[PDB]
Amino acid sequence: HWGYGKHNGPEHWHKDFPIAKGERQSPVDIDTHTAKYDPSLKPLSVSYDQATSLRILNNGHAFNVEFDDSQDKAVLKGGPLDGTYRLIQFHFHWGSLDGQGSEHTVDKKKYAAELHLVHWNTKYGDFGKAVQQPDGLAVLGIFLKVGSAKPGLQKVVDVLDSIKTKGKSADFTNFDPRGLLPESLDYWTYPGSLTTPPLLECVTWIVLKEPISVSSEQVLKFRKLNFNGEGEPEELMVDNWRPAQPLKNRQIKASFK
Ligand SMILES: [Zn+2]
Repeated sequence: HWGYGKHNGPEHWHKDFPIAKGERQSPVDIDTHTAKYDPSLKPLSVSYDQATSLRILNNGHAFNVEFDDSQDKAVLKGGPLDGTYRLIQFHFHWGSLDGQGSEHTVDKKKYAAELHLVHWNTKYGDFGKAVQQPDGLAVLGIFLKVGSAKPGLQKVVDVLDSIKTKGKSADFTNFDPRGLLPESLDYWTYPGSLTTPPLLECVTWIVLKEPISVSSEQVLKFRKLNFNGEGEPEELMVDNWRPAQPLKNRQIKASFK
């Protein structure tokens, strides 16, 4: 039932998913002046050299690029994390206009889009078990701004024509996610949730300070995707973002001063 329209969007989610009103929901606004530098944070380690991508899917809500998580090939360690977290998929949230689209906000500023690299804790054995745990996932969030083109994103935009409508998938091998990262690994971190149903409170969020830049032509191709299935009235896949949720009893920590 759920989606991003007037009759099924974020303000309706709580009827099927009561945790939508919970104590550690995501996204949030990051107030930069209230966030605390934490000297206890250890350095962040992104090890993506052996990543194995498999394919790309339009699921009616976004598109997902899916990875082989049957071994430690692409992992996230360090920072706030205890242990090893395996890369399972990435996806994006974006807007109808360049001034909206991100899920997290920085001093109330919305970016054009947000990339989520989703990782699960190998102590739990599989992704479905990990989402039932408070420390089961680590999501690396990266903001996108419209300016220069991102060469490492072009291969993704090149394949979107083949997955226009809900339920379509395609082969997507040999894509290197290192090409989606900014120069700096400086970050904010806090405990939160999945940003789509089932909204489970299982995520350690790691949100990079430095946005990546993409071109207008790249973001326009995201906005050509469809929420509907093939043969149905067209509904463009835009504004598939959940707004900021109450911070409640949480503190956001910074890795940098
Ligand atoms: Zn997401």
